[PDB]
Amino acid sequence: MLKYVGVNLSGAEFNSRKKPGTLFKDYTYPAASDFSYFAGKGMNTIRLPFLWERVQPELNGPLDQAQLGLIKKSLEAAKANKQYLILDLHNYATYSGKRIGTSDVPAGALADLWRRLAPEFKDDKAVIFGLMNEPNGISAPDWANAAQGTITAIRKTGAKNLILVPGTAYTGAHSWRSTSYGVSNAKALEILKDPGNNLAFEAHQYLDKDYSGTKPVCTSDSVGQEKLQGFTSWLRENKQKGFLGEFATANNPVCDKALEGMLTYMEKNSDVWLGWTWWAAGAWWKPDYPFTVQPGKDGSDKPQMAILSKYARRAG
Repeated sequence: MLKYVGVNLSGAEFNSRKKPGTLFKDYTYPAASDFSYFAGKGMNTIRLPFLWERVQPELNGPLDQAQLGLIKKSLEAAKANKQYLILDLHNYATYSGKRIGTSDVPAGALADLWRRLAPEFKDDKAVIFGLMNEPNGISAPDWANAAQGTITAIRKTGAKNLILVPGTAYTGAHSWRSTSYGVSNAKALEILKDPGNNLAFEAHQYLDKDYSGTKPVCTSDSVGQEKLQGFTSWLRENKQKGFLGEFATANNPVCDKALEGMLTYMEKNSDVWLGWTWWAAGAWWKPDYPFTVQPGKDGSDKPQMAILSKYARRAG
């Protein structure tokens, strides 16, 4: 009874340094056959990272027609495979290195981006709007405010699509109630109003000591379940819905158990969780990269795909 299950198809957000960058050299979009492979593994949802700098080359300026065309090409692959596509603005609350909220990048500039992007997808039932990947270094109240302005902007254009709203502090599920970074995401995001009434809160969760995914280690076989509880609790209290936009475990016995506990957790908490997308797949991950579920050239599954498919087919 979970609605959305799938993967991040990573590639378009690579080498963020190179603006605008060259297609096939600095970044890539996924092949139609990738969409097909994951749909065959029972996954109905693709999160698609792309760069703000690539889609809108000038702040408040018109959209790049070529980059928009590549996004639309990915959508037709998703639609054919009966999949949902999350448009993920993979930008860490920055545009060309400068934070949202500064006089270089005002809050209304993010609102302008989505004001332009939304009506391009307003009919498509397969398109979900992911406002910003992992905001950080901006206070929770200030970020919440920028999220609100963006939401208002999207709904003004007539778009009724699901909006995925992140918090600050890298939108970690573990730290949702914490006051270590100031006013919590929990307290700051209470104020949010959506006139379209189609909102969910995007959280990310990794299982190493510092919850970043820089180490291929899970700290215990149950750490996933424990770190989601504050957020799940919050969603239930507030009659809100949640999404696990990014999460990953390495290929080892302890990590495999932790992944199973986590996916079982979201299944029994499906009253508030709308679903999850794994980090990651895409043709540009190295062989030794611990989190890849991109199939080999021969077409064989990566080790974690076995567990992922089991739970993917349990949903829909």
